[PDB]
Amino acid sequence: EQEDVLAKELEDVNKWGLHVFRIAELSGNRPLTVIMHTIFQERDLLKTFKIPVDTLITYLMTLEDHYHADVAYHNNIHAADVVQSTHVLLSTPALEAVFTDLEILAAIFASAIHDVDHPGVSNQFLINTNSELALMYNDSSVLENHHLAVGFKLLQEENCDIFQNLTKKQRQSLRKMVIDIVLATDMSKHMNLLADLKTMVETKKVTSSGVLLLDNYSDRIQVLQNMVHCADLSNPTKPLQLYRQWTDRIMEEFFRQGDRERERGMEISPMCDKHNASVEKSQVGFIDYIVHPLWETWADLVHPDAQDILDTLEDNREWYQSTI
Amino acid sequence: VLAKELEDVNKWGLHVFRIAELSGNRPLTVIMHTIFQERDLLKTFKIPVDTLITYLMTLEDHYHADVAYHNNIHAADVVQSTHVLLSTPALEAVFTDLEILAAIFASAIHDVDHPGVSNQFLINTNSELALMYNDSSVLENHHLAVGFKLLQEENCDIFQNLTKKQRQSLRKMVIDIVLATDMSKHMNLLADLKTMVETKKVTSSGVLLLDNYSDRIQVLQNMVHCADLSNPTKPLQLYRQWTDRIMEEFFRQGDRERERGMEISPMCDKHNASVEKSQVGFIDYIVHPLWETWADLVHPDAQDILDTLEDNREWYQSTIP
Ligand SMILES: COc1ccc(/C=C2/C(=O)Oc3cc(O)ccc32)cc1OC
Ligand SMILES: COc1ccc(/C=C2/C(=O)Oc3cc(O)ccc32)cc1OC
Ligand SMILES: [Mg+2]
Ligand SMILES: [Mg+2]
Ligand SMILES: [Zn+2]
Ligand SMILES: [Zn+2]
Repeated sequence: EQEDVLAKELEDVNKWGLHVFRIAELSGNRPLTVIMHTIFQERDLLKTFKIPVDTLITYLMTLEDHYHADVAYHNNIHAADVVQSTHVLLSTPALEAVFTDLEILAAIFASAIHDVDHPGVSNQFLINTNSELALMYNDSSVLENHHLAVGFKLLQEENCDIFQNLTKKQRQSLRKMVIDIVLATDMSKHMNLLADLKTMVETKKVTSSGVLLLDNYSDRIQVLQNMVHCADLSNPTKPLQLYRQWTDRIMEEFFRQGDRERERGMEISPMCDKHNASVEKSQVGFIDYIVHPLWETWADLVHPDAQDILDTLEDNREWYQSTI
Repeated sequence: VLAKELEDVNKWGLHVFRIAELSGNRPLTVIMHTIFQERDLLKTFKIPVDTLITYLMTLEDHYHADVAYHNNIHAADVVQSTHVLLSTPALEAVFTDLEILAAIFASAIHDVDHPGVSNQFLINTNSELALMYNDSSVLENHHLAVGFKLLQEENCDIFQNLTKKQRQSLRKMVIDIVLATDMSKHMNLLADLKTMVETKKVTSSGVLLLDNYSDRIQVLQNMVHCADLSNPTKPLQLYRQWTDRIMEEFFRQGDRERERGMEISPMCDKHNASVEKSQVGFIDYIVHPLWETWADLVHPDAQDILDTLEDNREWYQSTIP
């Protein structure tokens, strides 16, 4: 039976390299709903926060609807992938019992909404084309502000407030953490976020059990920011058959943006020129300048928990390099 | 009959409330149309005059008339005040006609569509505004968005004949200025103004020396921040009306914060407020440290302004028995 196979694939929810694309097929193009549902059951979040199962499904279905299914990369499959990757990074041994159930809920919820209603074009495109989104948000983290606004607003639809039984202060603390995390997914913050993570690794403090010692909001939210940031940039760390399909999708989306940029007489953004692009050189540069400096720093923070993930990234980089 | 009050449009202490009544409740439209014919900005940026009027009229309409303080009069006052802190001798042709243009247009839009309540109120009440802007500079983001949005209505693009890079540069500066009017950034903004003063570099003749952009934009941020917090530096009859209007607006919020069960915001409880102690605390802890630093930066220049401030503070303290 179809849902017998889907249920078997959901046994891998705690594993890096989950067949997220097959789960999309087997779930009827609802990877975000079923992976979020599975993760919430796995972490026992429905009982902890008194989330009615029908409210959760209704919100997750409405949230998945607002991801564009005609956008090749930034869609509900990407959201489900980031949710599940964050869920795995949360289970790393070096972070056992570090985070409260509320912080875990915030990081997973942030991963679910982090790209909702993504139109398939970059912030800079939205700025340069004087979009209504750029006009609303004053050219600052335009997409990321929009993902948050949409993600929270959908909680107000009929039977959609999954946080209805959190206390006032739990509400206020979660909303702030979700905002801080999603705003950190803006790539213009990557360099400063990585520099902060480098500083933390160099001054890393650990408890008598081997668990990372987080002392204040500034350190705890910064780790959660980089965790979701790593999950957002985790495609080159996955098994190659998954990585390659992510590369096909982002190039599909980029090339579309370049066709609109050229039609408009604009300068074509890097990697968006389908007449001058090297898919393979772009992935090597993506790994060398962005993904590997980030994941190698994260692996130091949780050493040695992320050695396999770092090994896969370096193998995949070697493979893409060899195709040139 | 209004035009001779407007002859004062260059002095600290413009009788802006008079101009408001003489203009038919249009102080912003007439004070901007005067400051634009005075700095000759309609030529330099080829602004057709009917287009400028059309924008200012639509801008002024989007300030709420039933809001006691954050209305068009306060906007007209901050425009005119920035306009004079722009004619200070130490800062004279250290800003482009475009940078001048940003600081004035920013002052004009810096509170547009203000509902008369604080950011913290909008956050704590799950308002549509706070939901849109993720609890960060909720009002100021909205002031900018409305101010730019109105440029796109019929015959309102007063920046139509700027070049492409000029429009991008003006937009960036206006955004940086208005976002800096958020009071939650006051302490950071003042420490940076002190730092610029601590290792200031002047010529010796008057003018101050800024080189890059991060410090030239900080000056107009603090400048519009000063003009925003310039009520206690104006003559006492003007200051006292501003005090009546802000406490009126605060008391309405405090009422709506009690018909809700919220913690009453500071100075908003009409049954536990000392209007006079609040003004003295406002001066001691916010207005005077800011204007001392501005007057140091522009030494002397703003000594009449700093004098009037400490006069007004002494008087308000004398109203406390
Ligand atoms: C699977 O490959 C990819 C997956 C995602 C992205 C997305 C990127 C994005 O949205 O903005 C970027 C900006 C940059 O400066 C570099 C990469 C990206 C880029 C990828 O490859 C280039
Ligand atoms: C003329 O007096 C005033 C004029 C304006 C304001 C406005 C203020 C505002 O919007 O947020 C504030 C926060 C503070 O911590 C102190 C003052 C203000 C306050 C005034 O007096 C308190
Ligand atoms: Mg994103
Ligand atoms: Mg304001
Ligand atoms: Zn993403
Ligand atoms: Zn103001």
